[PDB]
Amino acid sequence: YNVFPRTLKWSKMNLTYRIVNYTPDMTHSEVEKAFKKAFKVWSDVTPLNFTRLHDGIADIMISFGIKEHGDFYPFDGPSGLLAHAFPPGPNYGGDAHFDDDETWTSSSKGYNLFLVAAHEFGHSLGLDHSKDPGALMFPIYTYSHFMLPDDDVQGIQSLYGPG
Amino acid sequence: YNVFPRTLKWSKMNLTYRIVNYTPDMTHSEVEKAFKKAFKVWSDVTPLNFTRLHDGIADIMISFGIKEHGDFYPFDGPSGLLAHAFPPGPNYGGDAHFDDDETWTSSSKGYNLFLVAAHEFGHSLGLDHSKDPGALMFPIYTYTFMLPDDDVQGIQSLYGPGDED
Ligand SMILES: CNC(=O)[C@@H](NC(=O)c1ccc(-c2ccc(Cl)cc2)o1)C1CCCCC1
Ligand SMILES: [Ca+2]
Ligand SMILES: [Ca+2]
Ligand SMILES: [Ca+2]
Ligand SMILES: [Ca+2]
Ligand SMILES: [Ca+2]
Ligand SMILES: [Ca+2]
Ligand SMILES: [Zn+2]
Ligand SMILES: [Zn+2]
Ligand SMILES: [Zn+2]
Ligand SMILES: [Zn+2]
Repeated sequence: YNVFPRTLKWSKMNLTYRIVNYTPDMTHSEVEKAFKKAFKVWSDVTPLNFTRLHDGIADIMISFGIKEHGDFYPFDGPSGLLAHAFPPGPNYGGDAHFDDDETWTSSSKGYNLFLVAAHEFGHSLGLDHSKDPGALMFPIYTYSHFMLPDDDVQGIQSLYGPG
Repeated sequence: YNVFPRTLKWSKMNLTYRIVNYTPDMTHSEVEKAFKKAFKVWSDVTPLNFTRLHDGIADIMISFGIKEHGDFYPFDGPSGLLAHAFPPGPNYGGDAHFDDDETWTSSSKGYNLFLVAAHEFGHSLGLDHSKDPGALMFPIYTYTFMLPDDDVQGIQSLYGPGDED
């Protein structure tokens, strides 16, 4: 027999990502900075490294879309679903999609892109939702400096080990 | 904290299903019985329970359709692809689609809905195809029921045996 195997973790430490397109709500540089900082959340406590590609295929393809956007997991307009990401694997595996019917910001006016991305990239690296209300990986959004909670540190190091 | 399960499986033992629509080929009662019997194939050898919903959102949505029917796996008219089902997961995960350009039966003619459904539900629960030509999860249709051991071992590797007796 065969079951559907789940790439619990990336079998490689050096991963690439690409920002495929951009939300209207923030400057290109603000978006790039938020995503860079969201990966650094994870790379800071593991041996994982992330390098940005500007074209072609990367392990982690990042994009903004609305409603049905090419994976049959449609978004739902403002509020509700904010973003989703696929667990590690080929093709859509690892990819992160953000609902461009939300208002994204570098601040508190709408949804903080950095924080949601940080959460999403946790899914891209193999983490599930946490039960701990204080965990970044908790399924509920809440809003200058960010410290990865111990619950998330333990979860990700259980997959990849410490840096 | 939680890491993604090693294998694609449902994290709860109580699952729901919904028959969204019906083939022209069989009565509602015939279709209902075939699907009920197909779920029992798997509930009998695990701790899984399946409850039917008449509407709303179920874990396993069952529908008949033809050609393009709302996913990346369009059917192809009579013959060829008969049906497919998505592995455990959010939204369409678990869902099972039957090509309504086929002839569905409760006999040995055409395609026996019960047998194709039991196979599809194996996919809905996290089984891929087997290389064992006697397995229910073997990828080619043949008409015959007792769940083969290759499939029992497969499904129990995921969910355990439930009550062994
Ligand atoms: C006659 N058509 C088929 O057998 C095609 N089968 C299916 O689409 C399909 C879905 C369910 C099954 C199936 C497989 C084995 C058993 Cl014991 C019962 C049902 O098969 C298959 C044929 C090989 C190429 C892929 C599609
Ligand atoms: Ca990818
Ligand atoms: Ca939304
Ligand atoms: Ca927007
Ligand atoms: Ca067909
Ligand atoms: Ca479903
Ligand atoms: Ca038909
Ligand atoms: Zn998406
Ligand atoms: Zn999440
Ligand atoms: Zn389909
Ligand atoms: Zn199959």
